[PDB]
Amino acid sequence: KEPCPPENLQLTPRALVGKWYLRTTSPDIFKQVSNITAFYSAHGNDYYGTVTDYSPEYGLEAHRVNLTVSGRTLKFYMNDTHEYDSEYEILAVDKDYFIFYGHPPAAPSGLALIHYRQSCPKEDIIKRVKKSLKNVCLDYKYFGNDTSVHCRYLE
Ligand SMILES: *[C@@H]1O[C@H](CO)[C@@H](O)[C@H](O)[C@H]1NC(C)=O
Ligand SMILES: *[C@@H]1O[C@H](CO)[C@@H](O)[C@H](O)[C@H]1NC(C)=O
Ligand SMILES: *[C@@H]1O[C@H](CO)[C@@H](O)[C@H](O)[C@H]1NC(C)=O
Ligand SMILES: [Zn+2]
Ligand SMILES: [Zn+2]
Ligand SMILES: [Zn+2]
Repeated sequence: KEPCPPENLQLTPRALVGKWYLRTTSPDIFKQVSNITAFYSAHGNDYYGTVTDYSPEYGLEAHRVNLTVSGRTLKFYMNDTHEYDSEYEILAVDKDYFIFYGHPPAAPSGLALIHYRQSCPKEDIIKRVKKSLKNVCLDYKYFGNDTSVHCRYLE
């Protein structure tokens, strides 16, 4: 129902800018959605962006999203479904990845989402991810990966 964050961590400006691949989550949401790709342009400490994401039934759908940042959390809102909307606590930041925990409609119990800079990361990265997850009461064990985009290091 809850992890154990860094004592602060906070964030940094323009840190979530650019393009990320959401390939690992706990719980695994990858039966429902797949090939999640997300581009972020930074309006100050906030950001707007688009989240492209293939469903089983329907095609490659995008979503308009805005992140209203405020310390070590942010309000994720998407103008479309309003289903993954929630305050999200940043749990780790890095060059190649960042991790967020939150309690959307979809996973009120709690949802952890790992974004990656590259669609298939090298094993170096995955290990730092491992580290970060442990540092905050979590493990790759309970994290499901998006197989729909093969990556050997996410197996
Ligand atoms: C994932 O999206 C990218 C967007 O260009 C595309 O190249 C790739 O083939 C996609 N695969 C899907 C929709 O599963
Ligand atoms: C994000 O979108 C919501 C949608 O209602 C809005 O209330 C909020 O002020 C927006 N923040 C911006 C524009 O960064
Ligand atoms: C996700 O990938 C990691 C390796 O990167 C692995 O340890 C983990 O068990 C995988 N989870 C599933 C269920 O795919
Ligand atoms: Zn919580
Ligand atoms: Zn979608
Ligand atoms: Zn493989």
